[PDB]
Amino acid sequence: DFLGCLVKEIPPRLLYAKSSPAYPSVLGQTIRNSRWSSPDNVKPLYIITPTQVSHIQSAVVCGRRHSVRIRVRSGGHDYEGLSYRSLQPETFAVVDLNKMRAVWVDGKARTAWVDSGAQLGELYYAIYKASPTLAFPAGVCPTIGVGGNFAGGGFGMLLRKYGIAAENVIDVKLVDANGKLHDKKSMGDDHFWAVRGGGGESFGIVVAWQVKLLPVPPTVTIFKISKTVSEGAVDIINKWQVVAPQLPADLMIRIIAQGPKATFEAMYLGTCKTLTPLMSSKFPELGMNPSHCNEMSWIQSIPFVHLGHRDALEDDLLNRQNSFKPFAEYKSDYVYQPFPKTVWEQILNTWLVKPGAGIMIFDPYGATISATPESATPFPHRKGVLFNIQYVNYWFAPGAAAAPLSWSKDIYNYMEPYVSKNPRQAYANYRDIDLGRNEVVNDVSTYASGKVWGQKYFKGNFERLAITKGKVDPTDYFRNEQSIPPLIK
Ligand SMILES: Cc1cc2c(cc1C)N(C[C@H](O)[C@H](O)[C@H](O)COP(=O)(O)OP(=O)(O)OC[C@H]1O[C@@H](n3cnc4c(N)ncnc43)[C@H](O)[C@@H]1O)c1[nH]c(=O)[nH]c(=O)c1N2
Ligand code: NA
Repeated sequence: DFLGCLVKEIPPRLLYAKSSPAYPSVLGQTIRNSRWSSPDNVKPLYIITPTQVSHIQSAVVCGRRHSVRIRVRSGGHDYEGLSYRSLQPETFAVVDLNKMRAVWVDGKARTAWVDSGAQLGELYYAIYKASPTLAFPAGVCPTIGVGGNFAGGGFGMLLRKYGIAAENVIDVKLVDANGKLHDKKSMGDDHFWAVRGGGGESFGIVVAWQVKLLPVPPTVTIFKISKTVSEGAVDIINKWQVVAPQLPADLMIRIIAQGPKATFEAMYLGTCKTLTPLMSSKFPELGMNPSHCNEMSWIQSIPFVHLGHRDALEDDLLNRQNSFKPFAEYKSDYVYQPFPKTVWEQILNTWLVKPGAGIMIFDPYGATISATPESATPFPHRKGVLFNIQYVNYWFAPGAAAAPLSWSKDIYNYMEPYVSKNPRQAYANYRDIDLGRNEVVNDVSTYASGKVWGQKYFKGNFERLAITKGKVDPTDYFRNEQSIPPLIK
């Protein structure tokens, strides 16, 4: 009867039963992790692909009426696949927002409305079409969905200049657990605060986000400078941890470290001419010179930073043919105090070259991201943060998991004394189920279980998130294994 309920309001075109011949390709289209696409993963009973907001409301009403929970999917990047799989057998539908990819840019007001189903590449491209001197601070990977990226916070190469995506959202269109359509005004301050950074799923289905668009110069400068240990990587990184978080807001230098080399990748909101003396003055250890400069427009920096590409702009931002589906494991940490130089020695000399070693990505904070009060948004990793670490393990055959998974665990153990503690902070969008998962009692996720992983992602904000959840979704309709549990008065 679920199908009959849906088809009353939604075209058959947009309803994919699990038995449907079209269902496997719709399911797989935006799966980004080969661990979660294989037949042993728990599959949704139905996938619904709305093209307008009433289809979302209808699906929710139908879901409530027929006791079918919904997991919403935008770009499909969830590290645990929680947008399209459950961990244990469960009946659920996926509401897959991929056909709702509209981006309307008001270049004059410097605001834009973007559907959650858009990918970052489509958002970024539409901004560029409106103006060569406007930008929006979200993720690095162009295939990330707006929905998940904004709901969990969202950060990238502009985080030092403008903070996270979520703190630059000025309104939303959202469907709640009752199928009611909300904006900022009708949902109220608590719900609007929660939705912008408090994690995907928990607070309802965001249909579209209104954002403020921010200035960038017509030319930005990117560099990618690699250092092995004999070229000085240990001393350069030992300096970087102090220097990079204190650099002017216009300069962000992230690190990608894999095997024998650390690649220092910078985006500077300016020219080589001003970048050169700044580097020689503030970060001379890197040996940056004008030859390392790549001047281009902001929009051009997106494929450049992520892929190294210089002339497939539309392909890199706009292509929706997946084709990158590693088996992948991810973890993250936040660092508040400088590592001893000997820890960098262990990381670069032993950890990164062990069997199963992954990639370590280091993003420096400070400036704007750290200026924002910790409780101002649900994202708490702000004042005092030196840098974020992401531990990324890829493998490419189903039987090759043992070594990377073991390295991932062992390194997280090794790093424990040097990273944040009590709670050990982690970024919500770097979803890591090993941080803890919910217990469900009487069909409702418990506060006590949610608190364990919840304080890691959201620290002191977890409480306001759970109280908000209690008000907007007391029966815990919109949930997953690591979603905000209701705390009800
Ligand atoms: C290649 C690549 C690169 C990166 C990243 C991922 C990947 C795959 N990440 C992490 C990314 O931000 C995280 O996986 C997001 O939650 C993904 O959002 P999607 O919509 O793509 O995923 P997906 O559709 O799987 O959703 C993720 C979670 O949000 C919920 N959700 C999705 N749409 C929603 C909606 N409309 N309303 C409410 N909830 C919704 C889902 O139910 C799920 O729980 C990231 N992050 C980052 O900040 N900066 C970065 O540079 C990167 N880099
Ligand atoms: Na994982």
